[PDB]
Amino acid sequence: KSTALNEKYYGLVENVTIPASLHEYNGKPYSKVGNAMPIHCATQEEKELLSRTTHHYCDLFTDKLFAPLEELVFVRLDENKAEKVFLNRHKRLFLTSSDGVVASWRCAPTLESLNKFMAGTPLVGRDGRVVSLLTAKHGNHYAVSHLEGDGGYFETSKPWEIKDMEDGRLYYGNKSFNSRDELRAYIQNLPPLEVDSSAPPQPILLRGKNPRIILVAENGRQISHQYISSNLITDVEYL
Amino acid sequence: KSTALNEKYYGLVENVTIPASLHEYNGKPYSKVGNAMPIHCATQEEKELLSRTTHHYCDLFTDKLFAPLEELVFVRLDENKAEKVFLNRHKRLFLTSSDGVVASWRCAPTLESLNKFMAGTPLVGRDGRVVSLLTAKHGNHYAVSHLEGDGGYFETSKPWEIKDMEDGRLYYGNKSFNSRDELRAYIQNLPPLEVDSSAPPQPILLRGKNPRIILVAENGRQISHQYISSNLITDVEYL
Repeated sequence: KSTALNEKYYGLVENVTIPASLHEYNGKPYSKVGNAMPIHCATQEEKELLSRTTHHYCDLFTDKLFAPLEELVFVRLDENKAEKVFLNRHKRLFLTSSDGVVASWRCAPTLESLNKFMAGTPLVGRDGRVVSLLTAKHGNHYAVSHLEGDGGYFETSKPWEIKDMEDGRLYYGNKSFNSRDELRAYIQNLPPLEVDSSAPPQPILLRGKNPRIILVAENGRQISHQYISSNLITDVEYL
Repeated sequence: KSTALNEKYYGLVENVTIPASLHEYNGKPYSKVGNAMPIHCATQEEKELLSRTTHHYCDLFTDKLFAPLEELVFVRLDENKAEKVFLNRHKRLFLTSSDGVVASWRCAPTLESLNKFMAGTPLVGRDGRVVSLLTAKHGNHYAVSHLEGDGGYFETSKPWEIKDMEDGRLYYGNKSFNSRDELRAYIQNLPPLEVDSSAPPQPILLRGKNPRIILVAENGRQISHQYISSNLITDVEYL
């Protein structure tokens, strides 16, 4: 029934009827809308089928595009009520996902709520069409995964590795180093970059003051290295 | 002598002495500071050596880190004069470069000047240490290539391909399509992703209202696909 786990609803509550069904994975509840659901709530066998028809959204499976994301959304509380909230495009949460085909990332806008929503809780726009489902949060800030904003994906079956950086340290591939000399010595002695179906690329998120996304080959050679914003919230809880 | 090509200097001109040497490539002038220079001003034989010791800056070779970038810089006009300007972190130019080792990009902050500076013109901070050299410009806005702002690089010997998008088209790898069905059919029938030293990855910048960076394999399979901001100025002139 309820997608909000708290009994007393907070915020601006309006009478909006938004369908959802309730499910469970790994001891945590989640909701679906038809076949649409968060990727992190899917078993591997589910991902292997849902990945073949979905549109590419970070941490969401859906066979049809979601409706457009505007200035506000309604977040489902229960069968008959929803919370009306503004979208915040200034405060962004960094989402990651993998479905066995693509490893996606997104600098997602957020909404702030004192309610405790489960994964997969649907959000609708003014006309009642589903615009997104909830995925991850930090504190009271919930990401809104959609097709706007900075984001991307890597073509690989490997899941993300999520790591933390140290100030002043240097990073290449899977490794970190005290100095450029140590880093360059390592690079020089690696075999040449190679990628194939038995050697899929590994995506890495490095969190910290100067955060990075790295794509590294099975043999240790870098494929890509990117600097992302220190303002992104990368300490996130997948619901 | 002069790194500004106009005879009458505009702006706030101060007595600051900044060393530089004058050079020419393909009939266009450029300046160096010691061994430091813009990548786009180097011959292939020069790149092949300079690439082996340089630090990673988009479109700049330097064996030593540049000094920190703060709120303002002085841009060399001639042997004894420089223009005092503010750094603008709101208006960003998108830079690309390749040195045969890495294909880099950067969302660079800018400075505005009515003077016409050549490529490689040095910029210094309050203490006179070189902070960057000029690379590209759009209008009166010059990029400041440095270690700040979003950016990255791909490990490859290929140079960038720079393309313009068309309304209504979908993009995968090297190709564009009028419908999702045709795009998905194309992907399904490519050989599996493969990369090696005789099949290096190809970086592509797609410019337009919904711009992209795509890294594609020699055989046409994607390695990565990312969405970047339509506010980035991607129409730039390498000086």
